[PDB]
Amino acid sequence: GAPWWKSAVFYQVYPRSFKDTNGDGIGDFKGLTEKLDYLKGLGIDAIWINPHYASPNTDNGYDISDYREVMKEYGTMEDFDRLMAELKKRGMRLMVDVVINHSSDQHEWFKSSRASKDNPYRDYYFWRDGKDGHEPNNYPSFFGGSAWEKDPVTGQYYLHYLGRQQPDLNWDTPKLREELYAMLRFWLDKGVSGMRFDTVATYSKTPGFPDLTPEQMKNFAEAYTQGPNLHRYLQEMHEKVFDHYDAVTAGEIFGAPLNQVPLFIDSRRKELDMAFTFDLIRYDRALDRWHTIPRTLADFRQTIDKVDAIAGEYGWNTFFLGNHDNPRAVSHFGDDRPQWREASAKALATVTLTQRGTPFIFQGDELGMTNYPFKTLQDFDDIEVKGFFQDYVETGKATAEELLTNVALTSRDNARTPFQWDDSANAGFTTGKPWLKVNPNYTEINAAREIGDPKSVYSFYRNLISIRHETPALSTGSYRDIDPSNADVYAYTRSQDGETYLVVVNFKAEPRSFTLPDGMHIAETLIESSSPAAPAAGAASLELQPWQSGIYKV
Ligand SMILES: [Ca+2]
Repeated sequence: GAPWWKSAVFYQVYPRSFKDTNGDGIGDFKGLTEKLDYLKGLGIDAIWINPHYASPNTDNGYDISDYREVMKEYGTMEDFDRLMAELKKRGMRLMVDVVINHSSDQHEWFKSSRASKDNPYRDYYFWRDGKDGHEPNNYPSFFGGSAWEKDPVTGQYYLHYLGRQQPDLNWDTPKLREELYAMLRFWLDKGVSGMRFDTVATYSKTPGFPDLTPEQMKNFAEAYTQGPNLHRYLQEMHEKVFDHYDAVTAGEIFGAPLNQVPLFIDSRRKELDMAFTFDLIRYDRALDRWHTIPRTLADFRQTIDKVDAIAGEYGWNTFFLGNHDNPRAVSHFGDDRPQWREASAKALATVTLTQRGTPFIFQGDELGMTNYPFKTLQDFDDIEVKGFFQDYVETGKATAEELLTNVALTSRDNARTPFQWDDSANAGFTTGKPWLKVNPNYTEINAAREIGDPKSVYSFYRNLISIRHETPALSTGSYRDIDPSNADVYAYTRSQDGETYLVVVNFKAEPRSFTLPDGMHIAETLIESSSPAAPAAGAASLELQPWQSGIYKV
């Protein structure tokens, strides 16, 4: 038998933006608990929640000031316990986010570490002398300026790959590793079923902190994944923690070269169970992370083919088209214009739910939610956009208007607007003022209207999820791309135990034809979207409407 997580469908909840129950404009645990029936009815097996720990929220939960306490905005430990109990009543599982590349600068470890050079917490973090009058080296931060921040108390700099208020934890220090392992056991003893490791590839730092070369500077995210002790630390964590439990582990392998991914997920290596990779989701992103570079379906499918190959026999991939760090799937990979939004969102649901891997549906994608119409830079909450303002606008590299036009397409805030529950005030998300503005298209895109309509995006996701659950080949079967060079129609097979299925997805807003491989014929149509008629049993070809998708037994 294959482990449960290989055939599960996960849903990602960004709790801040899912459901508010107390008018403060921020989503909370009670809100999520009240919506479990909605997720159960969609067919979700497991939920991954973004970080839910005590946090000053300079990066919305990813700056944690106490790993053993819940975030004040989300509720109390009792609320979290109640969430767990209600998930369990429904046979559902919880995956939590684990953020141990860095902590908050408000964490008591860091308050102590920074206080002097000779204290027991000094080497919980990285403290270094500046060089030639400036920073220890030329490392940049993802969130703006240098990755090194001076502390006048000791006159040394501390390292922060992310924000200034997210100092990196020092995995080279054994006592620090032991603290992290104990903290993980604290949550696993509560029964959590999965853990997702934020920026898991950056834990090991390079000895001596030499300068990056000019080449490396342009792709610094990759350099940060090349620490010599990385796999040693991941293997130790598995031996001391995950060997004692029955939880699934998944790594956000951001910035690593694709050919190193098997090191994290080959089951023989006893590291992680599954990979989140970013080759596909960043396939059309410029190196600066805020421009977009036009790509075609041939690029999209060739990337998938490569990622599939690296899982091979002993590894396992997740599959996702959206998360809390990226623009909305239908806007990014589909066509979000009024006339094409529903058809292309369905086509993308078909893709997501028929890939070899564990699919993750990002909250609101089952409604066909879109990017937000930002008008000014003040419409963004996101600290990454403030950092681009700092690195590009303040330095005269770009104008504010150039930053705005381009980041409107790429910003994480596109994924973070409140979930659209119905057409009441604030889309039923809150009775107060939402922390981030609700998209005005909530009058046309909302759960209440979608659930009631058999022809909706929600209904199609629901139907695909049943089909996947009922068809073993569609989770664990082999994957074969019929024609990796085709830039119009995406077609592939899934097969297991002598049964083969064909998936065919038109990525053009125009009619297209499709010819099956010589010798292959349609046996049955499981489901189609935007199609006037199923093919005839025995068909050797298909006539596709704009954005038509389908699954066929062959
Ligand atoms: Ca609230």
